[PDB]
Amino acid sequence: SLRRGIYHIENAGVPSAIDLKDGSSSDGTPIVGWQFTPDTINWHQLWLAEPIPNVADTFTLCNLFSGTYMDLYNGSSEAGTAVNGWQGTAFTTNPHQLWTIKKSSDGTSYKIQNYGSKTFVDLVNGDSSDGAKIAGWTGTWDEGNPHQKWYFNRMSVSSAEAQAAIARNPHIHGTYRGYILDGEYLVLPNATFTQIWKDSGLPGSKWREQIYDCDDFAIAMKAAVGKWGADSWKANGFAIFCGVMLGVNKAGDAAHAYNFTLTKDHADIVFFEPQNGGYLNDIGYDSYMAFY
Amino acid sequence: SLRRGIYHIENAGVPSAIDLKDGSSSDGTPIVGWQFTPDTINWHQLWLAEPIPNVADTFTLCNLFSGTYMDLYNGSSEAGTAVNGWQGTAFTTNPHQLWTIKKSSDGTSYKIQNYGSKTFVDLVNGDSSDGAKIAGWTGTWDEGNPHQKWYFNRMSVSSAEAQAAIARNPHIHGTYRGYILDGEYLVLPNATFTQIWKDSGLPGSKWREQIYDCDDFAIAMKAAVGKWGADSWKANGFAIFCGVMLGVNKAGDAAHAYNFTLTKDHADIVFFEPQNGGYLNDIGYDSYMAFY
Ligand SMILES: C[C@@H]1O[C@@H](O[C@@H]2[C@@H](O[C@H]3O[C@H](CO)[C@H](O)[C@H](O)[C@H]3O)[C@@H](O)[C@@H](CO)O[C@H]2O)[C@@H](O)[C@H](O)[C@@H]1O
Ligand SMILES: C[C@@H]1O[C@@H](O[C@@H]2[C@@H](O[C@H]3O[C@H](CO)[C@H](O)[C@H](O)[C@H]3O)[C@@H](O)[C@@H](CO)O[C@H]2O)[C@@H](O)[C@H](O)[C@@H]1O
Ligand SMILES: OC[C@H]1O[C@H](O[C@@H]2[C@@H](O)[C@@H](O)O[C@H](CO)[C@@H]2O)[C@H](O)[C@@H](O)[C@H]1O
Ligand SMILES: OC[C@H]1O[C@H](O[C@@H]2[C@@H](O)[C@@H](O)O[C@H](CO)[C@@H]2O)[C@H](O)[C@@H](O)[C@H]1O
Ligand SMILES: OC[C@H]1O[C@H](O[C@@H]2[C@@H](O)[C@@H](O)O[C@H](CO)[C@@H]2O)[C@H](O)[C@@H](O)[C@H]1O
Ligand SMILES: OC[C@H]1O[C@H](O[C@@H]2[C@@H](O)[C@@H](O)O[C@H](CO)[C@@H]2O)[C@H](O)[C@@H](O)[C@H]1O
Ligand SMILES: [Ca+2]
Ligand SMILES: [Ca+2]
Ligand SMILES: [Ca+2]
Ligand SMILES: [Ca+2]
Ligand SMILES: [Cl-]
Ligand SMILES: [Cl-]
Ligand SMILES: [Cl-]
Ligand SMILES: [Cl-]
Repeated sequence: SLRRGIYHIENAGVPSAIDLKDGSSSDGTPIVGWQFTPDTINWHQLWLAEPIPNVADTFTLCNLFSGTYMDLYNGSSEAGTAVNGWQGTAFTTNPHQLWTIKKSSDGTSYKIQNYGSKTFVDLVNGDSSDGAKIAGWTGTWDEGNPHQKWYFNRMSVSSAEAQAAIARNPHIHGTYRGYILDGEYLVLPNATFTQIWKDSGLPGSKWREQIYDCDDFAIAMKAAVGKWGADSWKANGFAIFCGVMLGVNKAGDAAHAYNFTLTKDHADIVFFEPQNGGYLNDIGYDSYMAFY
Repeated sequence: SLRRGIYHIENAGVPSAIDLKDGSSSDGTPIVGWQFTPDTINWHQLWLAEPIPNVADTFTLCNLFSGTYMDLYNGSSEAGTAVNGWQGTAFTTNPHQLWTIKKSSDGTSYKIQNYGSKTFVDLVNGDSSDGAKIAGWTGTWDEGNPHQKWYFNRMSVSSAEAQAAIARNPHIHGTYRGYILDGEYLVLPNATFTQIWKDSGLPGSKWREQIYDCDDFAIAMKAAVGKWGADSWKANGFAIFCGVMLGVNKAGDAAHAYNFTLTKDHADIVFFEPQNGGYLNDIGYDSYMAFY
């Protein structure tokens, strides 16, 4: 079962992602195949998959940027029927916006079936060009046809996953306590994490004893990532990953406040120094408290 | 012994405060008597008293706004010698900027003696007018003369004091843990706390599930108060009081994130709801974690 989360959905035959054209929130905006850049935010190509209660392997798919939903036009089972962005809600009963998502016969990619029509999401002709039509099409669950197979590249972590990555880290103090604030988090490439840091004004901030010292830099970075998230995305039901940590050095006589993010494989944390933009596997401190 | 801290220093004969004229950072800016408004930030009238190591009852006095120091002009013991703001440092050995501060014979107000000259800070003639000269003057430790007596009205809390106020509160969960970030904090009137909230843009922020929910409002308020502190005051060695709390309701099935401040008498906390600007003695939650 596909987990609740944010996905970049990539065709299995050609390197085209499921893209809501121009990120537009208009009803009837085409969903199309489009090329992508790895290790970036692909602004029109992120999809929040929300499981429907008691309806096995079935989801709404909400574009993270537009807040509108993947919609099979009038629910038609006719092959070639347009797939578009359309207004909706996370737990809608409109079958046009409900999608059963299960592993394909290659066991890695998925097929995406409309719950009402029983047709599948199809990159028409396998066309690799930017703006290629995606449509609902006749098919089967087991066939090999790559036009209807899709890698769900997971871009978020659950809170349990984030906690797991922290608990793997060797620089955690014995007295550590962690405070979880949300449920599901977009993990940022470092290029983006750094951009938010730059755009916050923190690179220009001077360290000043107590009035703007390490704890202020760290809390300000976290607030800047929270503001970026709300100002950047129209969908709801997720947060952006940026932690704050307090830590103590090995001698026990100095403490520090700093940020952390997650590795690209989502398995480990990496520390960020908000006073200079540096990423570190070892910041010189063991964390006694985190919130994220 | 006067404690390290921030003080509003008020003459004992007439309701004039020790005021650095126009808040100016220029060397030789006059320090004068001036009227004040209670329960406000008196922008030119706050003084950070820093104890000198191993020199009993002796301090520098740093104006919070200008970052310059109370200075007896050329250290002269002549009565009438100007007291002005002047560049310096917190632990200076320049006796012009060193002040022995001890209780007067009324046991409540203090006298302020220059360490080099042995003369006292004097509101000349007891003049109550705005801009009245303050000078160094001959005197004694024990006399009653109100021209040389000063109420040190304490405007900050230590971290121990803040912790004490939290521990007095009845809405603290059994599992509570508190994380202290700084050492000495300016306590804000609510009028100012509210102003910072308004100026942060938070009153216009919409609640959104996970992406801008209670935890984001609370962290954003705290960051806005930290930015205000640095952008507002030139002195260093103190912070501004604004806490974040996470709490749980009595049924144990809902949690919330919010802010808190201190009462005017510095003895108790008051909760602030950053989603609507309200102050509450009981927010409906018991705090399991705080940072401040
Ligand atoms: C927000 C916008 O994003 C980029 O343009 C999108 C575009 O993005 C994809 O394709 C480009 C090449 O055209 C790169 O591979 C990106 O890595 C992709 O994410 C598509 O999403 C189309 C169609 O919806 O819309 C464009 O706006 C970027 O090129 C823009 O400068 C801008 O940052
Ligand atoms: C920053 C500035 O503050 C106020 O003017 C100060 C003034 O403030 C004191 O006296 C006024 C009346 O003149 C009120 O009692 C205030 O409550 C006091 O804090 C003095 O500090 C003088 C001399 O240094 O400078 C003025 O700038 C206020 O009146 C201004 O509007 C402004 O907010
Ligand atoms: O058009 C507004 C509606 O949009 C969604 O439903 C429609 C559906 O009623 C039908 O017109 O088909 C279109 C295209 O397939 C949409 O699925 C919402 O689910 C409705 O609540 C309503 O907003
Ligand atoms: O047209 C019927 C078939 O449709 C699906 O496959 C085709 C594929 O063979 C190629 O013609 O391209 C189109 C559009 O891209 C479809 O992917 C089913 O997968 C086949 O089983 C059959 O129904
Ligand atoms: O003028 C710059 C200096 O200011 C302070 O000391 C002077 C002192 O040397 C003498 O000129 O008297 C004036 C007025 O009383 C000041 O106290 C600093 O302490 C010096 O470091 C220097 O900056
Ligand atoms: O002038 C000598 C006295 O100075 C101090 O008192 C005077 C006070 O009597 C009145 O004259 O006003 C001036 C300026 O405000 C001084 O406060 C000492 O307190 C006296 O003991 C005596 O030295
Ligand atoms: Ca939350
Ligand atoms: Ca601080
Ligand atoms: Ca600190
Ligand atoms: Ca949140
Ligand atoms: Cl096949
Ligand atoms: Cl096939
Ligand atoms: Cl007397
Ligand atoms: Cl007297």
